[PDB]
Amino acid sequence: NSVSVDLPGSMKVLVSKSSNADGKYDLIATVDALELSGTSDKNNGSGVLEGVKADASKVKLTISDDLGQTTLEVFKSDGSTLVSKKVTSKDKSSTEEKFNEKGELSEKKITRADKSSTEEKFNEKGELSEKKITRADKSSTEEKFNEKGELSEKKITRADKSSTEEKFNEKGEVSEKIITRADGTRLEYTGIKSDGSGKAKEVLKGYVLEGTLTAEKTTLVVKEGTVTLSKNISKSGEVSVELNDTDSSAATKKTAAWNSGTSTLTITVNSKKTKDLVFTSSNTITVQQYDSNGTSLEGSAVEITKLDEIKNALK
Repeated sequence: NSVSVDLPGSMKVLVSKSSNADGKYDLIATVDALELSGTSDKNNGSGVLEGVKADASKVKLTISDDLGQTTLEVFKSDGSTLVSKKVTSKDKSSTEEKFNEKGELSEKKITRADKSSTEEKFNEKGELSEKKITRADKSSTEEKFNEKGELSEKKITRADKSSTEEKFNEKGEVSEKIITRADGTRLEYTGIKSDGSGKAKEVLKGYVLEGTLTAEKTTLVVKEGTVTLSKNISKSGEVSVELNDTDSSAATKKTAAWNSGTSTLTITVNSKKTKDLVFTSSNTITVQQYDSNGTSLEGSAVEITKLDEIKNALK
């Protein structure tokens, strides 16, 4: 006895096949598990449907006469103070708004047919506190403002999901910076000074390396016994690795050489190559031992999953 009509905003309205009331067609729709009902002079699915929540909140669905737009409003029990409002066009465009307890705009998101969007949030004072722009390629920019209307944080996300997030101090200097790589690992810079120096932490799969930031380079350090392994990262993300041992015994002292073509550090002790450490394109480390004569690698390389395995390699 009904006919189901598809509407903008993933909604559906059932229209009585038969005219009655009058003269009129009956309309019913379910939105968020609440049934709305109305009547119309048309039988195409257009009209106004209303419902009332258990807490007396009023819900109103307005479907335009040519079905080109739906408007879904939620009000307080007075039927006038807004809680939310979603307008959706036939072309899948939409505007979704939320309101504070006074009925004033607190959030607004505008989405285009290509799924790009802008979202703004407003504070109790009606002032912009956050703004996010998302492009069709899923890259985005996000800004957050403090109570002086000043930029407090900014995050730039690329289409490959890598990103740079900055926080700013009251002087407008970058005080913290997080670089997220396309592989998911991160460089976290904290306590950034006026000269661009600070503390550095690299967050890898299974462990964190710690070190420093300067304007010249990031350097992460692992110490074991008299040996120090230094992982340098240039501004452009190029990794190079060095090793120093303060041991002065020709018998036990470690030395190492870096091959930037292979991203491999080769350790030597007592004129025999002992290990290769490979720093891979996915920001992992593998280790493999040379046979006891020091001229060929044996077994298979092992992918390091905890910090202690790096330290064991440096013994």
